[PDB]
Amino acid sequence: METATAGEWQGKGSGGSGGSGGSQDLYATLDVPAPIAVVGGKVRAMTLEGPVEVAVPPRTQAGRKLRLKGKGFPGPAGRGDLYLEVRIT
Repeated sequence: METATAGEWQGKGSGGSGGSGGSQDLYATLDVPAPIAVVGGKVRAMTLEGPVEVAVPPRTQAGRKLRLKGKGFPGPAGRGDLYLEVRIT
């Protein structure tokens, strides 16, 4: 895994795997303020046990989301995935 607690956005960082679908999944919100969105800083993502923190790309708009593998609910088959809708506030 990378040093970052998050994978990719949806192409940004690296086109790892463009495929939204799985199980044991979670729906959350990425709270990105308009300043951090423009400059491309970092923001927190709500997760199970603790928080994630992703590097926001410069000048991000809302309606995007993170796809995070192993950040959805813990299950007897391992863990699920976490899709969290980006808001620019």
